[PDB]
Amino acid sequence: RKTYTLTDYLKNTYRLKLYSLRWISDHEYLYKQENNILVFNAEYGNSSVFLENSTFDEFGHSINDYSISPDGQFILLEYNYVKQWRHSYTASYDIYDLNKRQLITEERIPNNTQWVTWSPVGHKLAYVWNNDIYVKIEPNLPSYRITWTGKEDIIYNGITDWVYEEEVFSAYSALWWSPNGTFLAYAQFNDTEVPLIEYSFYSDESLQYPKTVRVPYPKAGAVNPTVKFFVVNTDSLSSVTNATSIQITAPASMLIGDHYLCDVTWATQERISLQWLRRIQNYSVMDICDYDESSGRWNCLVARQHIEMSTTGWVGRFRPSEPHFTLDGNSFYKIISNEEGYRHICYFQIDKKDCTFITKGTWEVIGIEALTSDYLYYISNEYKGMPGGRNLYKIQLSDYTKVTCLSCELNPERCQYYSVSFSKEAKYYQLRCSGPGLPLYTLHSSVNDKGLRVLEDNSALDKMLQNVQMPSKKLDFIILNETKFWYQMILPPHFDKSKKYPLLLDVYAGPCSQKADTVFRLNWATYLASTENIIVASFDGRGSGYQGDKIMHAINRRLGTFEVEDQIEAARQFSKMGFVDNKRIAIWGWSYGGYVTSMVLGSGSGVFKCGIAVAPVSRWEYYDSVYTERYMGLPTPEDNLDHYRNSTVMSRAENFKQVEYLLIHGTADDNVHFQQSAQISKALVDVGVDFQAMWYTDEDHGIASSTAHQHIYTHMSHFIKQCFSLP
Amino acid sequence: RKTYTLTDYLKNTYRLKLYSLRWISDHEYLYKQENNILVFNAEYGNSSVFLENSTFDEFGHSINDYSISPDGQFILLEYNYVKQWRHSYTASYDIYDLNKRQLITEERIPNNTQWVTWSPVGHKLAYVWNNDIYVKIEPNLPSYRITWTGKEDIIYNGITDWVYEEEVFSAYSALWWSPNGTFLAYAQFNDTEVPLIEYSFYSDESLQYPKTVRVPYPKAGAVNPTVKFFVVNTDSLSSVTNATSIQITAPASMLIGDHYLCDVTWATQERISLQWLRRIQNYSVMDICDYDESSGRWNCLVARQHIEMSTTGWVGRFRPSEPHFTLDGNSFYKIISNEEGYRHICYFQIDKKDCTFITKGTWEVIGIEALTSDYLYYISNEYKGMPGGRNLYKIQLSDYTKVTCLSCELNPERCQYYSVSFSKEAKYYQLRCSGPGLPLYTLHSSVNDKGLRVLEDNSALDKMLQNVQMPSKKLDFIILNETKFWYQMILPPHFDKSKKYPLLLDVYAGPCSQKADTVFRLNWATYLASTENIIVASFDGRGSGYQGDKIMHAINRRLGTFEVEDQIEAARQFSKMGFVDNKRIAIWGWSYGGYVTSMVLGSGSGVFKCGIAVAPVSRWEYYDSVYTERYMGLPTPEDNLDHYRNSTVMSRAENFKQVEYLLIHGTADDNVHFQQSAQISKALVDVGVDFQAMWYTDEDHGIASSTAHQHIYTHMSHFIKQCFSLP
Ligand SMILES: *[C@@H]1O[C@H](CO)[C@@H](O[C@@H]2O[C@H](CO)[C@@H](O)[C@H](O)[C@H]2NC(C)=O)[C@H](O)[C@H]1NC(C)=O
Ligand SMILES: *[C@@H]1O[C@H](CO)[C@@H](O[C@@H]2O[C@H](CO)[C@@H](O)[C@H](O)[C@H]2NC(C)=O)[C@H](O)[C@H]1NC(C)=O
Ligand SMILES: COCCN1Cc2c(nc(C)c(CN)c2-c2ccc(Cl)cc2Cl)C1=O
Ligand SMILES: COCCN1Cc2c(nc(C)c(CN)c2-c2ccc(Cl)cc2Cl)C1=O
Ligand SMILES: *[C@@H]1O[C@H](CO)[C@@H](O)[C@H](O)[C@H]1NC(C)=O
Ligand SMILES: *[C@@H]1O[C@H](CO)[C@@H](O)[C@H](O)[C@H]1NC(C)=O
Ligand SMILES: *[C@@H]1O[C@H](CO)[C@@H](O)[C@H](O)[C@H]1NC(C)=O
Ligand SMILES: *[C@@H]1O[C@H](CO)[C@@H](O)[C@H](O)[C@H]1NC(C)=O
Ligand SMILES: *[C@@H]1O[C@H](CO)[C@@H](O)[C@H](O)[C@H]1NC(C)=O
Ligand SMILES: *[C@@H]1O[C@H](CO)[C@@H](O)[C@H](O)[C@H]1NC(C)=O
Ligand SMILES: *[C@@H]1O[C@H](CO)[C@@H](O)[C@H](O)[C@H]1NC(C)=O
Ligand SMILES: *[C@@H]1O[C@H](CO)[C@@H](O)[C@H](O)[C@H]1NC(C)=O
Ligand SMILES: *[C@@H]1O[C@H](CO)[C@@H](O)[C@H](O)[C@H]1NC(C)=O
Repeated sequence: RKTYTLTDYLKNTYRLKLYSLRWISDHEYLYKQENNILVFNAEYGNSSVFLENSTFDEFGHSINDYSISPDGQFILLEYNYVKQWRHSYTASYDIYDLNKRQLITEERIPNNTQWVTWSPVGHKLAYVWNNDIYVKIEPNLPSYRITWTGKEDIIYNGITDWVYEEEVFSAYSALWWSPNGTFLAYAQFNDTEVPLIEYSFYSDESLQYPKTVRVPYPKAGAVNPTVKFFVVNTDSLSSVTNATSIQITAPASMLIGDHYLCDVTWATQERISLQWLRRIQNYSVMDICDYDESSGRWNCLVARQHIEMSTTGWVGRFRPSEPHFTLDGNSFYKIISNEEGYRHICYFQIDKKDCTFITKGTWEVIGIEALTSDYLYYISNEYKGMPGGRNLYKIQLSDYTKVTCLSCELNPERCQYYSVSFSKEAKYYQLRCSGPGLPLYTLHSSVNDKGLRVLEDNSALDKMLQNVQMPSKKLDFIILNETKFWYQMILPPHFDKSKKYPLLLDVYAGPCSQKADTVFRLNWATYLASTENIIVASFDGRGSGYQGDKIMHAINRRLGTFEVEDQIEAARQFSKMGFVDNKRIAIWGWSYGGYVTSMVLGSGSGVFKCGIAVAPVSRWEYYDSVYTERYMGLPTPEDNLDHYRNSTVMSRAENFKQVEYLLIHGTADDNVHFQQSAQISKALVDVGVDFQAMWYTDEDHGIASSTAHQHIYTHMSHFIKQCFSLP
Repeated sequence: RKTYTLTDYLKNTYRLKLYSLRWISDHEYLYKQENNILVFNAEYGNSSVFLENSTFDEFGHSINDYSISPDGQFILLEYNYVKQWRHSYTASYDIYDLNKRQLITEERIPNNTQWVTWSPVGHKLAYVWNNDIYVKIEPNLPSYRITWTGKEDIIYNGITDWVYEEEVFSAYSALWWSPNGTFLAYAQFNDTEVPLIEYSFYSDESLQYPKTVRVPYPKAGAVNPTVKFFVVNTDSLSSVTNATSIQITAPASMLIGDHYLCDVTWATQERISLQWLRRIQNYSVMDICDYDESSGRWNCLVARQHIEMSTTGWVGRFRPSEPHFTLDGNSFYKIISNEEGYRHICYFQIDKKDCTFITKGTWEVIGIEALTSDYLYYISNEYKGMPGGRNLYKIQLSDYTKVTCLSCELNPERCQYYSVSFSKEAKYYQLRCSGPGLPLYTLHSSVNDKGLRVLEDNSALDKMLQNVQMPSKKLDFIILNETKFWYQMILPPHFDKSKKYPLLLDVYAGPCSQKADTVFRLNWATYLASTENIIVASFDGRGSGYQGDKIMHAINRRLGTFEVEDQIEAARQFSKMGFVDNKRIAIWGWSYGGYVTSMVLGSGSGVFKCGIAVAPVSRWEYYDSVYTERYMGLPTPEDNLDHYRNSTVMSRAENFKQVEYLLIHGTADDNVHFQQSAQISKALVDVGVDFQAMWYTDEDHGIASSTAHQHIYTHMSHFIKQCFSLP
């Protein structure tokens, strides 16, 4: 048998199959197979070809993606896609009339469009072009301009700026149609006084002078963008008069200082829910806003506000949780940290104070996935008390003590990590198992939770892997100070507990992270264990998520302390184990994991021989405001400046004398700026520490272009092999 | 027994002593001893203290340098010095009255002054501040503002812009006093349309956002700065009206296209010499400009212009040569390439055609050093036909065939490389011998060329080095195609030709370079040979200097060809010698040498195991116009674009799979932009070639800060030691 080699990883020789479907109604879904788009009937499994892979053969452009209108009458064709940040991009768009089978050729959606979306019913369109919002009532009719204030890098209507895209909304879009399609809600961001990160972009060899990229980007403590919220009635659009947006003001408790808009959820045709968060992310308010048919205005009764505070840390895992409204819009369910610090499902009634927990226990609800009049469906890590497992549950809304696990026993050896996708109104659901066995996609009907069929079982990959010496994974826990902390180890094939293997500690360790889990992965660690006989371990210490606030908030206002200390202690314990060579322990991480790796290597602990930090944070003052201040507060003498200064990699420079360090960073990293590693190397140079380095010209945080990806893993593999005296 | 170690190099354990003197008249000089300024009488050798080391103890600022006025009455004190590029800087200044022994507190020179200079006689001052020129007649009187057009990065009056500072005048100054101090001539540079190179400067940790540095910098083929020339009468300045600057325009043969002002020399009190050079640097014109008492204008008779052209290359070694005027100003001497392509001294009479060569032979004159009524003094490499030796000669003006060597036989074994400094009117001269033995400084009188006394013989260093196993240096030649090409080897102590040594080829190889010479050096190569037992070789191939145009111009319009090939062939030659291990040959270079090193590693020659390129050029379109176009013409389809494109490092990327490569660059390199290495690394990545790299944050082309310098030589030493399998 051959082994899983670096080339196998880099060339994607062993591929995981997926089953990506889009629910189109309560009983049908779209699935793209062999470039043909199909419609499936969930109950019986029969299908029809909706669009053949030949249709646009003479389109004239490579089609990047498609979006069929809700009523199936039109399809959007996305082409000329050019990526921007994590979510944003620009593209060109054509619209094809499915009824007449022809492209619409006038009043086209413009080129360089920044965002487009169908209404939730029908076929209205909203798009953003040059930072302004436009609406098309019909694909062939001229559009109506909703906003006129948009200016590059300054005013954003209907799309997010850098830090909202990355840290608040996880999306470029800041547009929200009402369930009906009647109203279009949108946010407007103002980056007027936000400072710019500037960095060079070298481009192709032919470019004589490097370009300077400039992005409004608030580092910790700097001026943040401001936000406004508006709602436009899309039924009353006039060809003669500019459209009229109604502003909805943030609560007074937010208007007293810096704040964020952090969630927008339509509750009914005439009720919108808005969540706001103070800049000190301690305090949030949910506003319920009702439409007044006579007034034409939107009002947010103060008495309806729901306030959420934390004294232990910040609000929510990364932000306040999403509300899930009942059909009538009069009550909702939301995940909330309970009195014991565990995140559970809470039932809220509008116009009543407080809430009622419907789940409890020493485990957490991960997400609320569907809600009907009879049941609420949710994913949690309760099963077998493993925080790194995930299963689907349903809870009987008329008796909260009746909770049934829908996924726990379907295939208990192969499947312990589930996610789910329900059709509209929750008639059917697709289950997606991610491990520990090969991913398995199944379809089910909710009425009695019957298994309908297997959609994808990865039998092909399974056959291929029969010919390979694959490594194994152990998931278990150690005890630090009377508490359980979980770890995982990728073990080489034919693991012999009597031998001594080198160990690489793979770290992330950011707040609410989880690197010990039951999911199946084919990655670099697979190669390291399979071919180089290296154990790759990961550990979830203080600050990790899904185990309660006592663990997650331990790190509050003190990044670079307990989570770094805990990675060190985990390695010590692994070294005790009689199968680890304590002379050959390495560490590596990317991003937050680069910071932790650097702090660990700079600790003088003597535990680690060498380490690799990829695109590390080095000083919290250099990273973005929304993320950083959530854990660290503000970098002022009045607040947390002292710990901002005590938690830099640079201050530990001298201790790097005791280790081999490889430092790697993309020069076009718009996220963790090259600046951060530039300051690390200068501190090392100033104190006479030798180290190794590699910049990646024009790569960003992901160092993800095909050639750079191959190059960085090839470079790191040489480094780790050298460090471990492996032939 | 000890060797010359890395730490000795880095920490300067063994220091070379100097004897820097400043002639202040025909028979006296200034010399600093224990920070005491002494004046010495050249004839008799007696001295006295001019300025006590204690004089300025209560000054309140650290004094960076001083400049005494020509008449001994005042001394300028430079403090708050801040370096800019190679020559430019800003500083604060104070003038101390030596007769009153008081600091002058009235009408002070402003802070952030860019350039200052006394008149050549008396005590007038011209300085530049905010890009405008000012003149003080007396140190305690208000200054007269001469120009009003100065503007940062756009209009420079009396100082040079980036490219003129670096490539044209080798100085920040663009002011020239007439011998009398009557006139002040000055250039004005206009950079309005020159593009900017932009790069990040990260600064101290405490700086939250990196700064973008922007410098007007014309890359090859881009818009160059424009230049004007003016002359002001300093004797007729008024406190009422502004100075009247008379413009002298360039010849009409220059005005037809882009051109440079390349040399300014005052011939008499009323005659200025100006040399102009076309942007295509094979055509230059010398103008002789005379003052007209009656009109106050300067007139340049078109008829007495001297024209210089080249068909095989560019004009001059790096630029048209300096004219040396006879006292009366009616004739001059200047170095000119003769009919055989050897650079010799030519005698020109103003208003007469052609010139008369007063020297000849297969060797070159390096510089004209002094001129009296009886003799012209010059440095050449005639002695023993060694192009890398330098000696002082004098030629009898009344009989050109009487040429006397003044330095050749002073100490033939210790001293073969001299420079010289003559007193005012050349009554005395200081000889400075730089090798092959320890530097030796002596004083002589011109009357009969009698040695007066030894000034510094480095006996102290000599006694220390006797305790060290020092390397020897061999200087010799190999014959390629019936031409002699010279090389040097730094050989390890107790060299044994029956042994095999690893060899490092130390490369520069730029046009008119010379890396094989008789100079004594204590450098990185000294450590490599003495401690690590590595032979460090350099070779002067096609394109090299001081050997005639056949060799120097071989590289015309073809950079990255013959000079690269010849380094490879030299390496082959070196292997065929029995004391070289051909499995351990490396190559390294900085700047142009980093370019050549990269081209060599990318040639696929198989000769070199590994190499290091520091701050290399990677393609000629990225480097500056004046230097690049001198050798390469313009990068246009009608001129030389094809060879610009065929001579990049990037196009050889695939071939780097055969070698180990270390690429190093400073991020704030204003000269060879980080961009050049950014593009090399991108090409290697794109093609799947592993290599090593190191950036140096905020270091410029010299990577010369104390900590960076130590870091880079330490890093390179590890790399060579690994590549050579050395303990
Ligand atoms: C975006 O925010 C900026 C800065 O707050 C606003 O700029 C101000 O605009 C008003 C009137 O134009 C005045 O207060 C000042 O003249 C501006 N101050 C600054 C700092 O420039 C700007 O109006 C906002 N733009 C939008 C579309 O809301
Ligand atoms: C420096 O050069 C600039 C650029 O050529 C000169 O600006 C030009 O001046 C003329 C006459 O005023 C205008 O008609 C042009 O439009 C200008 N060109 C540009 C691009 O601005 C400028 O006058 C020069 N400055 C000095 C002091 O010589
Ligand atoms: C290769 O990246 C490692 C995995 N990460 C890191 C990551 C991801 N997503 C988001 C939204 C964020 C928040 N900025 C982050 C993130 C977290 C911390 C720091 Cl210091 C930097 C970053 Cl970028 C993600 O997927
Ligand atoms: C550490 O530098 C190595 C030695 N050099 C290189 C050097 C020096 N002086 C001048 C005026 C120049 C012309 N720009 C150069 C130079 C020549 C070629 C290239 Cl491609 C880059 C450069 Cl910088 C010098 O002293
Ligand atoms: C188009 O679809 C057919 C099946 O209907 C498939 O066999 C063929 O490979 C497809 N062509 C592609 C993938 O472009
Ligand atoms: C499935 O089959 C039924 C019965 O013929 C048919 O009516 C329905 O349209 C089919 N669904 C799809 C998506 O083909
Ligand atoms: C978009 O660009 C394409 C080519 O770049 C051009 O043919 C077309 O006119 C543009 N389309 C629109 C809708 O502006
Ligand atoms: C959708 O809701 C709005 C607000 O209640 C209403 O005015 C409009 O008529 C509705 N649209 C449809 C399709 O009836
Ligand atoms: C346990 O307590 C000790 C002492 O208070 C402390 O050093 C250590 O970090 C703690 N460990 C954990 C993981 O709680
Ligand atoms: C040298 O000595 C002579 C004779 O005393 C004296 O006049 C002269 O000033 C001295 N020069 C110096 C510079 O000490
Ligand atoms: C130079 O700067 C210093 C510090 O601000 C100031 O005190 C001093 O007066 C300045 N000197 C002159 C000549 O303006
Ligand atoms: C210096 O030379 C110029 C030549 O025109 C003359 O006008 C001036 O008088 C001279 N100055 C002195 C100080 O003799
Ligand atoms: C010698 O001549 C041959 C061409 O016939 C060429 O390969 C080689 O480069 C030449 N060497 C030198 C230094 O002239």
